[PDB]
Amino acid sequence: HMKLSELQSHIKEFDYAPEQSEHYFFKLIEEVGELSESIRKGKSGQPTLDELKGSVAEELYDVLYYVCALANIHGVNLEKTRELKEVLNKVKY
Amino acid sequence: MKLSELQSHIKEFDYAPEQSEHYFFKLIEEVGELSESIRKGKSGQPTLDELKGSVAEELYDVLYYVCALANIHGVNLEKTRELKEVLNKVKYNR
Amino acid sequence: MKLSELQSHIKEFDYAPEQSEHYFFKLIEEVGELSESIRKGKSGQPTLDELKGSVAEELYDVLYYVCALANIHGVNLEKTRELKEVLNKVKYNR
Amino acid sequence: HMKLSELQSHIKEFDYAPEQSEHYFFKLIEEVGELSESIRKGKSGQPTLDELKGSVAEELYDVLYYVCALANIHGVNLEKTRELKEVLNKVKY
Ligand SMILES: [Mg+2]
Ligand SMILES: [Mg+2]
Ligand SMILES: [Mg+2]
Ligand SMILES: [Mg+2]
Repeated sequence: HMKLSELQSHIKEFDYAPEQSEHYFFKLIEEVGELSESIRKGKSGQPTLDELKGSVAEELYDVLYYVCALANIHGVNLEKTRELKEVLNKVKY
Repeated sequence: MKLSELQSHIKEFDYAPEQSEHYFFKLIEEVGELSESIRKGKSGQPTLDELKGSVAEELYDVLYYVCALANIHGVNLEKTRELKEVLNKVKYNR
Repeated sequence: MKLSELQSHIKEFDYAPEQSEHYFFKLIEEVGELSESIRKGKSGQPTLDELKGSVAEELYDVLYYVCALANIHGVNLEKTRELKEVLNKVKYNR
Repeated sequence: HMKLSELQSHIKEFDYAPEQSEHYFFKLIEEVGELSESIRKGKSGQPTLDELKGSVAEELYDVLYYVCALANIHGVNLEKTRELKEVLNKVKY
């Protein structure tokens, strides 16, 4: 099972255009829109390959893709961000 | 950090299946906060004192709600990731 | 086109107060379509054949759901616009 | 009561930076996020001046503001767009 840092870095291999940061933010919003549709239509559950198009699962995945792509573009390590949040959570507490 | 364990760990303390709209509202809220952080140029890997309101934090918060929504809608993100890579490959592989 | 009449005219054919989440989903859908139209640079005032998928059309569609949500949530956009201009003025006027 | 073209053009008078188109799109998303919060918290109805902050009304208004601001930035006449949509609707039909 893939690590989040591995997903980020695979994405960075084939989809990383630092001169076009805005692209990735536009894409995030597009996928959030597609997600909204898929939830509106109740396309829940875990699809098979054939059921994947337009499913909530696919759209959640596409949002995730752009979260990772934006992290690459903006010099963010998500796993390291989590650790720092843990530090803050522990003082809270 | 792995996708299934992350989803699952969040599910342990934040799972209210009777409140599915809540998770969608929250996603949109974090995406707006993300938008603000990008607009303000709060990029890079923040130190502890820079964390709050950083692009980094807001990306995490969006990720959090992606995982929380996946739990709510019966979705396994890891399985879905695998199917998405299979579909791409079947589309284009010789 | 005036804000109250626009809201009201939409209310005539599209008002389902039992389906308030519907209008919020639709807003987010149109905002995503707007995002695509801006990304693709489909700006300017389109002719009839350019209308579908133009930044112009998607801005209208977002506006539509803003008005539809206002109806749903008991909001008068015109009155609200007036109060917002009053508030700005009370904030800064000498 | 103000026309939509008057709202667009008032906004254009005090908030129009064509070299910063992206700003307006970021702002639209910010206000959509604030809107989401205000609906989540059920802050419906028509506020008075004192109740305006954080209300659904204010947030819907702020989204509208950015719809008009984006229309200015992207050379869009909303009223003219409506007329053209009417033409298309009438063929539909
Ligand atoms: Mg998609
Ligand atoms: Mg946040
Ligand atoms: Mg549309
Ligand atoms: Mg606001």
